Amino acid sequence: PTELPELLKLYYRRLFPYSQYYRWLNYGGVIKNYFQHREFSFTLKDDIYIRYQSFNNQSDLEKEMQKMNPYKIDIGAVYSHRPNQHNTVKLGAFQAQEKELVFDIDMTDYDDVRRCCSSADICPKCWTLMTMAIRIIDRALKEDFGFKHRLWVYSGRRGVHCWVCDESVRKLSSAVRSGIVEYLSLVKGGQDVKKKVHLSEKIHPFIRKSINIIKKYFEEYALVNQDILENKESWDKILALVPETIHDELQQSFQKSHNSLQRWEHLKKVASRYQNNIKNDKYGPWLEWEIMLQYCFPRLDINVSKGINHLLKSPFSVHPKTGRISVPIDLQKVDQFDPFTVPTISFICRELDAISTRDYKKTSLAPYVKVFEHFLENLDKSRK
Ligand SMILES: Nc1ncnc2c1ncn2[C@@H]1O[C@H](COP(=O)(O)OP(=O)(O)OP(=O)(O)O)[C@@H](O)[C@@H]1O
Ligand SMILES: [Mn+2]
Ligand SMILES: [Zn+2]
Repeated sequence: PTELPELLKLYYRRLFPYSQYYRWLNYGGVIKNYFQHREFSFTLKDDIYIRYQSFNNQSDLEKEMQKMNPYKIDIGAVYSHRPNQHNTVKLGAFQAQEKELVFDIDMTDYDDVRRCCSSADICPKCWTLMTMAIRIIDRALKEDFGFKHRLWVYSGRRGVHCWVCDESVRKLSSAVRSGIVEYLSLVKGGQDVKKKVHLSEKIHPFIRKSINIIKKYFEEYALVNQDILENKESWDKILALVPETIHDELQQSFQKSHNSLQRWEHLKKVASRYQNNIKNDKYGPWLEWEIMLQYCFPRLDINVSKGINHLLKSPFSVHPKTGRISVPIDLQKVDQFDPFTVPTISFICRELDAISTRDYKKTSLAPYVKVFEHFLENLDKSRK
């Protein structure tokens, strides 16, 4: 904590990838005042922050960042005027106009289905949730919606962010954004609700494909690492998600079995023989899927995404509570992403001057900048 000022000064002077950052938020300079009308919000010492900050170009941003040395950096929306001049504008005229479509996934939202961590804690046993969350959401954005430019970022403590930056996506309204969220959402209800997933008879392709993703991980994550069917205290939470008329049949089988794998197979067979609708003789795995979805499907903080003017932490900003750097995630190596090897600001400041040019390529931050650059090159191609 007390070390942050001098470390931040070195970080913002020799390590922050300014050229790549400007390339991103300038979007080729094709539109006028697109970067000049962008809100940045800097958090300083003592939880003090300033909103409606904007800059004229890359140089002006470098000088202001090296002058303020903010603990945290938030990106806002592109406004109708210079945010830093918003007080000169007549009331009602200053309006948010465009912003990337953003998603924020917090591991805390899985506390009800996590047996290893709680609150802002994370560990390798439960990080697979984020692995599934990236694969499920990113597929839907890419394949179902046609979005081509998606930057996934480690938030620095307990989850991940996604920046969808296609120029028409940046123009979407709040209504369409919330509609996209609704399309993507399946786990609904707070701690009040016991069963948070309910499927229809007809399965929409989105649901099928997400389930097929979860099936690739469910054994190692849920039945081994989490051991969701370890004892009665654990498998009673799953029995709370199925009808009561099959509790007894499962209770016995679980006690006769010895581990979660066997008990899960019993659950699948029993659930597939349960008769939902007495009119027809139709049976299926709806319950099986509802359980898997309730334990593995992305839980999206809905309000982050519907608001055009919502602030989100900038990539390559530091998390002031962990010292970690918000780094992009290599989509080609999503399963191998290890949040516990993400460098802290102290670590890369050490690597810079550690004896065995003086920039980020001399540290462990480089490969993450390469991920960011591949993202930027795809954007450049889309413009040509
Ligand atoms: N006080 C605040 N005012 C305005 N925006 C705020 C804010 N505190 C946070 N935000 C914005 O919400 C994003 C998500 O919050 P959180 O999930 O707690 O932080 P994070 O950046 O995702 O990092 P983690 O702790 O989740 O890993 C913030 O990024 C943004 O500032
Ligand atoms: Mn978050
Ligand atoms: Zn954990």
